Amino acid sequence: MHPFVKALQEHFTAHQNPEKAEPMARYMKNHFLFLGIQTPERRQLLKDIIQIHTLPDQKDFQIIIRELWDLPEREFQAAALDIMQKYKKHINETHIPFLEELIVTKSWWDSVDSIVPTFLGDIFLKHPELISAYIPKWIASDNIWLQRAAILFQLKYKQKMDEELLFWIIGQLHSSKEFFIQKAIGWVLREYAKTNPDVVWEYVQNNELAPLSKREAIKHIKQNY
DNA sequence: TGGGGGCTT
DNA sequence: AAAGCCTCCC
Repeated sequence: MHPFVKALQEHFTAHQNPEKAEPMARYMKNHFLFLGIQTPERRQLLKDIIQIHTLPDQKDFQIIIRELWDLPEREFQAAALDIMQKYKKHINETHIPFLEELIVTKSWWDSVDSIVPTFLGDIFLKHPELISAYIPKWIASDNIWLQRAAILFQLKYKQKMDEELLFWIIGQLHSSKEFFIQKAIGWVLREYAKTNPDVVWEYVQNNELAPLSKREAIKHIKQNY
C-alpha cells in the first residue's frame, strides 16, 4: 500500500537474478523464496528508491517495515532491516513489542540475529530495568526465536557482559532440544570467550550442555587448554 | 572437525 | 580497499 514499499517491490523485482536465487535460498534451507539480490545491489536498489521518494517520516517507519516483512521474498526483510538501521536513533524501549513481532514472524537466524544483538542489546543497555520484564518471558515462551533473543542480546557486550545473568539464561535453556538454541548457546559462549576465555572454559567443563553447544563454545580456545 | 563467497572494516 | 572473518553451512 505505502508508495515507498510498492516502489521498492517493483525496483527489486526488475533486478532479480534467478541464478543467484537458488544458492541463496538453499543457504536458508529453502524456508524462503529469494529474488537473487545480494547485499551491494540490494542496498544500491534501496538507495535508488530513497533518492526518488526520499526517506519516509519516522512516524511511518513501522508501517513500511511491516509491509516489507509481509512480502514473500527474503530480500524484502533484508531491506526492511537496512531501513531499520537508518531509523536507529528513533528506536527505543517503546518499540520492543514491535521488535518481538519481527522476531516471531518470518523467523530464521538471518533476521533474528540482525535484530537482537544490535537493536535489543542497545535498548537493554539504556533501559536496564526492562530486562526482567522481557527476558524471563522470552525464555518461558517456548518460541525458539524469542529464546534465542534472550541468549544473544548480550552477544556484543564484551566487557559489559553480565556473566551471572548470562549463565542464568543459559542454565534455563541448557536442556533445550532445539538446534538453534544449542547453537545460540555455543555462539554466545564462543564470542564471550574472546573477552574472558577462562570463565567460559570453566563453565563448559563444569555445567550440563548439549555436546553441540560444548563443541561450538570451545572451538577457538581449546588449543589453549 | 574446522575452514569457506560474500560481507565487513 | 586489501585483507580478515563466518552468525551460518557442510
